Amino acid sequence: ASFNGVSEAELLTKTLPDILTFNLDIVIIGINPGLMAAYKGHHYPGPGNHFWKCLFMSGLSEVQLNHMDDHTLPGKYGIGFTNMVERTTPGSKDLSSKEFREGGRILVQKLQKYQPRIAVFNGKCIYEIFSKEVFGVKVKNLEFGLQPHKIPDTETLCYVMPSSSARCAQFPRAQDKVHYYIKLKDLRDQLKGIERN
DNA sequence: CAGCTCTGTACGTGAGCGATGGACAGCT
DNA sequence: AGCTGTCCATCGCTCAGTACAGAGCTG
Repeated sequence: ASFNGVSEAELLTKTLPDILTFNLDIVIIGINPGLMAAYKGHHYPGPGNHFWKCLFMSGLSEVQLNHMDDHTLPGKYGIGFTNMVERTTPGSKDLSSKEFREGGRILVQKLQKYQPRIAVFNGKCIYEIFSKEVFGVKVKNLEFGLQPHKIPDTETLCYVMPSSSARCAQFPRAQDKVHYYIKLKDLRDQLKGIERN
């Protein structure tokens, strides 16, 4: 057993803390914590989750880091972490529409506070909700990548990637997502360039 | 009719489980 | 040789959002 004696009942109670400082370039917004993230106490520990593998392959990290290194990310790589929903659940379909919209009001508050250069939505499902709830925009055909709206009252961009979770069959391997991480690396460097003029 | 929303369903990989068995050393 | 246990290789299996069709619903 992956959860070494510790019950699923006990994991559902545990929350995953945010890694948020000011002056960040990137803020990874997950859907909500998973059983292993609530257990481990770190962001994306799932041996199957592609976050860390994609982070290295994209060149956003010098070496292959893991969930334990997540707290070193702001000072070294300019990366922070949060989730659309604080509550722990086994999957993303466990969460109600009210729960998600509660989370979006909370998220835009954390985002207006910390003002990162790029608010990275690790998942499309979560930016669909956030777009409608926050910008009043329900585009019929939503795309990945840089979105046309900024976080209200900020200069924070909204960039979307398929969930790093290995649950979506549409992007089955991590190699199938490294592209959105490479573009994310390019967007950052463009801003960390346009600012230096 | 035509364009919605919403719900139900089905979809690829690879990591890690437990169960199974073969290799193999120790001892009589 | 005969018997026995451990260990490890390997197998089947499970499990970590997104896209879409089609049913109700509404102009």
